Amino acid sequence: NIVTVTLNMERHHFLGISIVGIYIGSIMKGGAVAADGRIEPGDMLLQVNDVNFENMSNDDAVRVLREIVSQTGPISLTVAKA
Ligand SMILES: CC(=O)/C(=N\Nc1cccc(S(=O)(=O)Nc2ccccc2C(=O)O)c1)C(=O)c1ccccc1
Repeated sequence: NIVTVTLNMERHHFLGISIVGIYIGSIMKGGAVAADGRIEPGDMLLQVNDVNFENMSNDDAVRVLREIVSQTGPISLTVAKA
C-alpha cells in the first residue's frame, strides 16, 4: 500500500521525523508530519518531491531532507505503509 502525502509546510517549520530501505523511525511532537497524521512510524520512505530514495544511504537521505525542508514550498512524501 503506497500513499503520497503532500504537506504545505506553512504551519510548521520542520517535518519532525527521524529516518532509519529507508524507514520513518519516529515522528516527533511539533512537526508537520505529526500534525498531518497520515504518515506513521514504520512507513518506508520511497520519494520526497522529485528525489527517489531507492539505494540511498542514510547520510544522503538526511542531506536531501535537510535541503528540501530548508527551501520554501510544499513537500510530498511517498511512503509504503507499514
Ligand atoms: C519537530 C522537529 O522537526 C524537531 N527538529 N527538527 C529538526 C531538527 C534538525 C534539523 C531539521 S531540518 O530542518 O534540517 N529537517 C530535517 C532534516 C533531516 C531529517 C528530518 C528533518 C525534519 O524536518 O524533520 C529539523 C524537534 O523535535 C525539535 C525539538 C526542539 C526544538 C526544535 C525542534
